[PDB]
Amino acid sequence: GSSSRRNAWGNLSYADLITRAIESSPDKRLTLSQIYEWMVRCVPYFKDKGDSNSSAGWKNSIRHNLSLHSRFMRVQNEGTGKSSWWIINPDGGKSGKAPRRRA
Repeated sequence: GSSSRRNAWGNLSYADLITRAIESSPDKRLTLSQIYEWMVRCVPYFKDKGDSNSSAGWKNSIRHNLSLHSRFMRVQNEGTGKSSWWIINPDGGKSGKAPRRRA
């Protein structure tokens, strides 16, 4: 039957795993590369996928999960680089591309 309770370590979904890494980060915004490593640090799933091609594999799927609802939001660099950071949307938090000060 359906799993009402799940192991919050191994039975995590892809979105959860991204979150796991992102929450274990400094500013909650990380590139997919740094999410990947931050994940491998604590994740059970991407340990295996860390060694295998499933890294540059399930990472492709992970981005689809970053398109779920509005559960995640994507942040760009303020200028110190031209790369994107990725976060789970808590409210806005990092204010990435969010016009707070319109004046």
